[PDB]
Formats: sequence, structure tokens, C-alpha cells
Amino acid sequence: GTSKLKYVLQDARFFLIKSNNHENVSLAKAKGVWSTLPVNEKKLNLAFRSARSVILIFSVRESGKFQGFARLSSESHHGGSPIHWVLPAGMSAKMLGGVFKIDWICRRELPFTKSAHLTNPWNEHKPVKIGRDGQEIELECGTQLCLLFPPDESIDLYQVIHKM
Ligand SMILES: N[C@H](S)c1cccnc1
Repeated sequence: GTSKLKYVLQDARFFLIKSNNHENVSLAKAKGVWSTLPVNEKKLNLAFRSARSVILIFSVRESGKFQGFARLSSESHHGGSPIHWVLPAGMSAKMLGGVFKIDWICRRELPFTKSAHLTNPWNEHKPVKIGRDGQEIELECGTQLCLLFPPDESIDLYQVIHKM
């Protein structure tokens, strides 16, 4: 069912994550972590302290889909075991901010064709699929996007609800 999902999404904030490649989303799915540029790191840390749930929705550029979404379980922290991201061409690992711990809520994909009726008021009401890495999605658009995903029956939101 979708009731616990709606509970988790209640009054959440949502951020669009655009990844250069699948390997980074797969690393994120396996390790439960994400690391972003400092400009987005600062926004996520502010948002983490401000709301009951901060949701990251991932899209690999040129894939035509979202690859799932996850909930921030910590602020960014430095000094962990280094994560072997496949960084974009001109980018080095030092340019990255700290590491966020995340809990996955949905590891299934969703094609953009399924979200074409959703527009993000925080990006000029363009379709929610359009946006730079780190673009915030307004509450209602964000919730309806997450509800479009196929249910991920591998996941139990009971532990996530304990985190809030
Ligand atoms: N860690 C991933 S590869 C990433 C790279 C650049 C910006 N944001 C996230």
C-alpha cells in the first residue's frame, strides 16, 4: 500500500538530483550515500534541519527516466571511507562536499512520459523532469512525482518513520 509512503512524504521537501551516469546512482543505491557540490550541500543541510523529511529524486542525464528516490538521514559529514564516484570530466573528488547518508524509499525507475502532467512551480512550472542538479521541487509536485513511482515492495518504511 501507499499509506506509509504518504506519511513519510507529509510536509517533506524534495530535491532533484541529476547524475552524469548510472554508476553513481548504483553506488548511491548500494552504499546509502550521496555527495554533491558545496552549493547544493549547503541547501540540503539547511533543508535537513528545516523539515521532517528531505527527499532526493535521482535522474541520470540522457536516460529519460528517474531511477528512484531516497530520504536524507543525516547532514553532510566529511572524513568517511572514500567513495569511488565516476566524476564528470573536469571534476576532481576534492571539489565535492561532504557525504549525506540516505535511506532508499524507491529503487524502481519511472519514465519521464509518466510525469509529463507534473510541473514544478520552483522552476517556472516547467515539467518536473527539467531541472539542474539540486533543483528544489515544490511540495505538491514533489509528492505526486513520488507517488507515480512503482511501489518498491523490497522496502519497509517502518524504520524510516522511526527516523523522523
Ligand atoms: N557524487 C556525484 S558523481 C555528483 C557529482 C557532481 C555533483 N553532484 C553529485
